Formats: sequence, C-alpha cells, structure tokens
Amino acid sequence: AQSVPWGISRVQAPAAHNRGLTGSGVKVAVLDTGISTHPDLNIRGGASFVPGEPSTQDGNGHGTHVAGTIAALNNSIGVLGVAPSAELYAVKVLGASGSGSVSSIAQGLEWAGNNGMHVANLSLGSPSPSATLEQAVNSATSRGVLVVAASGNSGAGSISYPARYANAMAVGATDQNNNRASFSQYGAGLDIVAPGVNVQSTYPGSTYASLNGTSMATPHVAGAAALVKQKNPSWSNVQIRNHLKNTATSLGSTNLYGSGLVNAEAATR
Ligand SMILES: [Ca+2]
Ligand code: NA
Repeated sequence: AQSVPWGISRVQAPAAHNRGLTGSGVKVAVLDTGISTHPDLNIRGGASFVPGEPSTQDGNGHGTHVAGTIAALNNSIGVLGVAPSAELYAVKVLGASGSGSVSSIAQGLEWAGNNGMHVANLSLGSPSPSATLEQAVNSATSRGVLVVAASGNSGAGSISYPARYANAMAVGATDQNNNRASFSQYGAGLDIVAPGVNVQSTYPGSTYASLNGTSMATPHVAGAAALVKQKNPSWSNVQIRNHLKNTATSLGSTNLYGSGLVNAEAATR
C-alpha cells in the first residue's frame, strides 16, 4: 500500500494529479548527496562533482529523501511525490557526510543549466554569502532553470545562501499546524514555505524515514514547480516562481512565511 505523507496532502498535490498533472516531461535536478536507486524512485540521470566518492548513489540518505518528496512514484508502495512523474536527475554536490564546497555546488548549477533542467532543488545552504555561489545561481537562472533552495536550519531571522540571493526561490518550513518550525530560518528574502516537520520519504536500503528540515520543505515547492511547468510548458522560471507565490495560502507574517504555504491545487487551476 502507498501512504500519502501529511505534507503531500497539505500542499494538495493529489488535486493536481487528478487533473492529469504529475510533472511528466519536467526535468528536476536534485543537488544533494546523490539519489539512491530505490523501488519507489525513477532516476533518469545525473552527474557528480564530489571527488573520490561514487558518481551514482547516495551514501548519506539526505538526497534520496529529498528526491522522494519531489517524485516518489505513484503506485501501490511507499510514498507519493508532489510530482510523481518528474524526470529526476541526481546531481551530487555534497558528499556522504552531507557537506560540500562552493565549487561543487557551483559545478552542479552549471551542469543543471547546460543540461536543460527546468527546476533545480538545493536542500542545502550556509548563513554566509559566496560570489562564486551567487554567480552560479545567476547562471542557472539565466539558462532557464528555476533554482529552489532551503532557508536553513538555524532558526534565526536571516536566511541562508544560496536561498537569500534574489534569483533563488527561498523555502522555509512549517510544522503540522502550519506554524514556523523552530529550526526554520526566516527574514528578508523568504519566498514561500512548505511542510518540513516529520516528513516521511524514501531512504537508501529500500526503506522510508521521516526527517525534519528546511531541506524537506524545499522539495515540496520544487515538485509544485514541476506541476506548473507541465501545465504551462512555455512559462519561464520567473513565471512559475511568481505563480507559486501568488497562489500560495497566505499565512500573514511574511518575515516568517514569505507568500505563505505552497498550494498545488490553486497553482494548477
Ligand atoms: Ca509510491
Ligand atoms: Na532568494
């Protein structure tokens, strides 16, 4: 039996699926620790920029979990992504320890724009800026990618980079009541929020696990973007981003929540 995680329901993804919108034909790059092969995932391809570790698969689990929130397959097992037909690409920019360099992340963003990705999910960040990172976000954006990135885990009232850059779409995390999660960074530059507490998804070893993080919020919006792209395949990154913000459920306090809670039903009418 397939379980629908509470966050997938809360963002109303199944309403999109019932309109025939599942992310089919939309290329989504997951810039993370890798993506493990898993019965409940379809990984179309990818690249690695982490020296000395295998170019495929995920020795941490983070990237596999994130991938499943975007695109766990719609079937009779496991979980269900926001965009279960999305074409997933595993772009390994963090090593098994879960950290990477500005270099590798930039190399991943270059790869994404050069390979025609429509959406790049970056469940990663740091509080401090980097011109190399900034230039890489701008690059992916220029080449047509919608860059979606986590606000960060510190709980404080500035958001992390690359999320904080204008051309990245910054995502914070809500809890099961839609209140800001205690670890969810907030402040100037936040675009939107999504579920990020007790988020069950795919994990290496053919299993499933629940995680807390802004890294778990992010893929809800990356998947919503894929839904909107399928419905409107000529729209730009910016048009998709703006539509997602405009159709979000306002939660007030934009310093905490940006434009509010991502709403896949409202985004795909
Ligand atoms: Ca499934
Ligand atoms: Na931003």
